[PDB]
Amino acid sequence: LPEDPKWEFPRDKLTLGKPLGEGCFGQVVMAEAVGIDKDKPKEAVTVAVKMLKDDATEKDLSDLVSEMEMMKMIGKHKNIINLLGACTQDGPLYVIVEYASKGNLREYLRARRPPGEEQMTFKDLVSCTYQLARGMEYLASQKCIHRDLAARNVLVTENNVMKIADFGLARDINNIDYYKKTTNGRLPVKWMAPEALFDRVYTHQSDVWSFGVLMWEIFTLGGSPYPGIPVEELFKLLKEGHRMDKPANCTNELYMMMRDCWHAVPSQRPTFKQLVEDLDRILTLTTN
Ligand SMILES: CCNS(=O)(=O)c1ccccc1Nc1ncnc(Nc2ccc(N3CCC(N4CCN(C)CC4)CC3)c(OC)c2)n1
Repeated sequence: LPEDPKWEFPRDKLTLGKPLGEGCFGQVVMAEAVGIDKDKPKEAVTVAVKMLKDDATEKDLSDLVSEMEMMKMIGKHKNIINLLGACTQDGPLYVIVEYASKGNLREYLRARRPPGEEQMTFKDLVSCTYQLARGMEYLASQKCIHRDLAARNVLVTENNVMKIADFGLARDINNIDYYKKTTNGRLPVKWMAPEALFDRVYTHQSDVWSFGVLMWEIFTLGGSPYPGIPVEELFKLLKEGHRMDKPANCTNELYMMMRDCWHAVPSQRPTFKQLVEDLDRILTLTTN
């Protein structure tokens, strides 16, 4: 890993603490980093550090590396988790990201369902969706395809800012081998644009498909997509026209928008730009 000047962070100035989570990918822990906020070199900030597990594979490592490289290339945006730095020298690779205090969106929404712990308002639901649309409109503008959009891969900060995260599978628009059999083999199927598999391509319109599943997750307050449908049956059902039902209490308009995101023809789905303008409208006209 060639030493990167801007980004390296002293390994003796970081103190690891409580675990946060532990997938097949690696593990993430809470940590104190003193001086990661240059210029406030006095002050020690809560951060999350993502690293490998004792049972890591060569592919685990190069994935963590990639996720780090991707984060460097996309700018600061309000609705994207920021990389704060990395320890890459003389010890385990540590990728230091900004800490969200309220966890992932799926657990956040589940925790504040109506009791039959701060219940979600309809405007709050539309607000998350809008925020995430602005995040993705930014990403798409940066030539980045995320490819792993899902409620579990969003973070919620202390002031309820929605932060797109988990760049483990994200790529530059130009860094996907169209048409090869193994391309897109590692995308979660229930969140995946059909053309990702049938055609072995991936574009911003593919991310729109995923965005649509994300919406559904949001309006079911963190439900599981296609319930009672196994992954091995799914695409046969999608080619036949099946699409998830309208969540309770989500509006006809919002449901038309989900459906639009699940159009079989990529170009017929909204753009992120269109989703932002539409959600901007629904949000404001709610408040009034
Ligand atoms: C999309 C992120 N993807 S990731 O970066 O790979 C990634 C993958 C896994 C974990 C973390 C990250 N990263 C990351 N980065 C910045 N901030 C944060 N905050 C954060 C805060 C709380 C939780 N939790 C989950 C455990 C949960 N307990 C509830 C009660 N039960 C008894 C036991 C479990 C509540 C608190 C959390 O876990 C999601 C994350 N996390």
